[PDB]
Amino acid sequence: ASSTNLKDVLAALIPKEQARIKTFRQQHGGTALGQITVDMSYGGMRGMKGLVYETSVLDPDEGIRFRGFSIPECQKLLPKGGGGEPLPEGLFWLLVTGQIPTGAQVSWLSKEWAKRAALPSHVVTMLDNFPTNLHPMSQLSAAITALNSESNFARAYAEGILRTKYWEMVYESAMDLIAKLPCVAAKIYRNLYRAGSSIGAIDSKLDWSHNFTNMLGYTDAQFTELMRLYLTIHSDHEGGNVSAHTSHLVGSALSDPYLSFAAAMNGLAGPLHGLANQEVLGWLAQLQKAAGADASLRDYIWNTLNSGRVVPGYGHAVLRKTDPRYTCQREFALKHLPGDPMFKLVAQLYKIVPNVLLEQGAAANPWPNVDAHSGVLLQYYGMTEMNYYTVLFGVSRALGVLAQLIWSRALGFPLERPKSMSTDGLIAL
Amino acid sequence: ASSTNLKDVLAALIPKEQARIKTFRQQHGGTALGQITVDMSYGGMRGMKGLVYETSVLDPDEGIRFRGFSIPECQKLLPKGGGGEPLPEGLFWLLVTGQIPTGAQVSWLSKEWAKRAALPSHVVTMLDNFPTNLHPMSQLSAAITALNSESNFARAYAEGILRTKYWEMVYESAMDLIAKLPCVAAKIYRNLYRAGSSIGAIDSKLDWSHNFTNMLGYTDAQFTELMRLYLTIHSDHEGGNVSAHTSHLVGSALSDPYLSFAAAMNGLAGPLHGLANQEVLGWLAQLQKAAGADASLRDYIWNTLNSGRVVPGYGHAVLRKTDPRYTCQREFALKHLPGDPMFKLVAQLYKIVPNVLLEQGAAANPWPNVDAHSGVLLQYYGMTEMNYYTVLFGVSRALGVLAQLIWSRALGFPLERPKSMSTDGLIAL
Ligand SMILES: CC(=O)SCCNC(=O)CCNC(=O)[C@H](O)C(C)(C)COP(=O)(O)OP(=O)(O)OC[C@H]1O[C@@H](n2cnc3c(N)ncnc32)[C@H](O)[C@@H]1OP(=O)(O)O
Ligand SMILES: CC(=O)SCCNC(=O)CCNC(=O)[C@H](O)C(C)(C)COP(=O)(O)OP(=O)(O)OC[C@H]1O[C@@H](n2cnc3c(N)ncnc32)[C@H](O)[C@@H]1OP(=O)(O)O
Repeated sequence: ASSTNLKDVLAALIPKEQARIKTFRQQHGGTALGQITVDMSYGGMRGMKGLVYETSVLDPDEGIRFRGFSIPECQKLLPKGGGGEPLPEGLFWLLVTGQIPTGAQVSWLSKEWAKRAALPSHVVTMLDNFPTNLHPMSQLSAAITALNSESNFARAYAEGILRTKYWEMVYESAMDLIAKLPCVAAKIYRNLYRAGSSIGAIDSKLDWSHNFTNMLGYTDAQFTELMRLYLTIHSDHEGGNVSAHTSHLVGSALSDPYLSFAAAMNGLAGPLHGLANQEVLGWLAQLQKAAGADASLRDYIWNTLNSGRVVPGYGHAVLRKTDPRYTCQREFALKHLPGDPMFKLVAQLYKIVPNVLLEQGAAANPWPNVDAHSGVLLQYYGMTEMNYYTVLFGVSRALGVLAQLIWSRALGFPLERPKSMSTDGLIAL
Repeated sequence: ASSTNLKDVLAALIPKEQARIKTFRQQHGGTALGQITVDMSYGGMRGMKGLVYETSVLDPDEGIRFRGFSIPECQKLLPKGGGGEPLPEGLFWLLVTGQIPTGAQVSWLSKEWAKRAALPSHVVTMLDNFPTNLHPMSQLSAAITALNSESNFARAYAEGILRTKYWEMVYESAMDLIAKLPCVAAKIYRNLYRAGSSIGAIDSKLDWSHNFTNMLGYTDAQFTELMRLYLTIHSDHEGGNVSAHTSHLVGSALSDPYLSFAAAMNGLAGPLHGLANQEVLGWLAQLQKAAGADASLRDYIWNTLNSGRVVPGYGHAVLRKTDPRYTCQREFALKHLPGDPMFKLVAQLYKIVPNVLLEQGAAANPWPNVDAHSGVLLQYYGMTEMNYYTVLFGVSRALGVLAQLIWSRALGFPLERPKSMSTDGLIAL
């Protein structure tokens, strides 16, 4: 009988996984995984194997994987609009379930996400009264924290549900959240950049990306394609990155998914993290302000380094090679905007930056990360409001942290609560 | 020459500490601190020595310490109003500097915090338009995220300051934040519980606690005393607790102190964490609803356990004994409200709960934690709005996470970014 239902699929999947994690632990719970050194402690857990996160695993050389699926692989296997880029909808099914979805499954997340899109009056209100000097990420985060009055897990909890059923409310929570995100995001864009206009409504027949672009006001067909790849590739990046790990950390205290995602964005918003999106553009904007020589480009990079700032869009805590997210973007540019000056500028830096970083001898990974290439793609299409870029990153990331949130709760993952130490204490240990 | 200035003290303190952490590492950076097992990974880092945090160290048996200062010790050594409880101001000086302040230093944080108290118009606005079904923690968090437009570190960063000077803007950031907190908190209270009234203004001559109580509208002299202990003992609890660790985690990406503190509250807001404050009261409220026998009390506890819920206010991830925060509160009650029925009820549970928890055989620590005792103290004084309790916890916690934030940045602590793994991956490792 019947038809598509992530939830019913999930219901078959949880017990097996549980069981499977049970014996594993019964047999290796005591196996040492690694060691912890002083340096790791002082170094922000660098190199520490500390979290279990399932939806994605990052390889230091090869880069991110969604099952064991690489970006190029997803590109090939996930369903497309009709027509080149992969639907973030399909990634999502993939992240939750471990399996490649059928277009028919994919069409289901679309409707579903379309059905759930709705904003409460208080939230709209707040967004409309916010000042234009309030950063876009700030507005996004305060808005999602403010949606928690709508929480199905928050409500269920207060009613006293048995802990075995958490995963069920979380899932509603997450589907509703994802569903709402674009409305919230577009409302910010519109208030800040298209004053007096309106987001309009969601069209049950479109895919999530395409309703987002409409609400953002973009008509360019290829722009929609950009959005679909963008939202897909920004999805997830294992659980130790600030944004994901934050969501995991807060979600672990039983704060609802709205509250964990909003904390997550306060993290995405850090310069060292997602804000790099925006930071690259400004730096590029500054560069061009002060078609240059490789050498003048180089004087430029040293000046940043010498000033005790970072070069944005370069380096990575885990990656040891060029981010396949960066390559992916590059290949998109070569097909669609190969003659763009900004693009050409990004291709040029690629030949200098890492060399300069190797020169300085401090960065462990001198290659570009995803942030180095995303904004140029956007700017080309007419979306030149750079302080807004990170919101896009936010909307995508929801796909991964929320898919995992549902698993944490399904698996009964407990309170994230490590032991801390002081310098005196350590010195004495 | 001259007079009091935390900042000038801090300026003398940073280089020494830096230097001191330099050689330490040069000599032990490679020393293994511990090991990581599968179980620890699956278990939310339980038992993992993973963070360096300086302001406070929690001993599993003896409980929290601010330098190496115990709660009873602070009680004795910190300056008081004039007249029994310790000023959260003095704790703060203590947390930042490692030293016991003089009343004259303490009077300085008071004025300082009084000088900096001010709310921007947009923030006030948002608070006034929020719905009454929007949880108090929600409102607090969206409000602090929304204050980030005022960030001195956010502004400085965008201007390109050298990384050596971060600690300086953070400190302004933190002093301004602490300073504002009570205004924000009281404005929420007032809107939600005293509609039509106003917070009134801050009096440069009072201490931080006493201006808070006034803005909250409480006149009881002993209530002020309660507040002063409360805000002091809730200050900090090492860095691995959700709230603190969150702030550390987000702050590590360079998000300003407003954004890190607001993420921190999304964490405090979890039932498993600070919300326990509130959870205890409701549970107590439910209990009394359905002067009882030890036995009926016991049937009551089993019913919670059997229902797959937690008993609130009991248990702890690190503590192995009764929280000295709990004892501290208990001793306050015995002096001031020994005949209170709710209090008597809390004393009774103390004789049953742990026994029942020992019975069940799942909790590692069956003793009460701070959350088990705080609300009864408040309720007694007429502050019976339990969904509000966690805000108080929030305002206090700022004292510790912000004091450490200033050190992280002063010490050049990098990006918190551990390695995650999947079950498949682990299974294969
Ligand atoms: C998408 C994500 O948010 S991740 C990347 C987005 N962020 C950026 O593009 C910002 C620039 N990048 C950086 O700040 C870093 O490369 C990070 C945060 C991505 C990685 O951090 P870490 O693991 O601590 O890097 P790494 O181990 O290479 O640091 C060694 C030294 O090189 C420096 N370094 C690394 N990347 C850079 C860079 N892009 N510009 C200048 N110096 C750099 C580090 O700051 C550090 O200096 P320090 O020892 O005085 O603190
Ligand atoms: C102030 C702070 O926020 S910390 C405490 C505030 N929180 C509370 O009072 C909520 C009740 N407490 C709890 O949920 C826990 O005792 C915590 C979160 C404080 C500690 O968490 P953990 O380190 O994971 O606890 P512990 O190791 O004892 O857990 C072992 C088992 O006992 C259970 N247990 C522990 N405390 C309780 C309690 N208060 N009621 C019922 N069962 C409990 C745990 O949930 C777990 O069950 P599980 O294996 O099916 O998941």
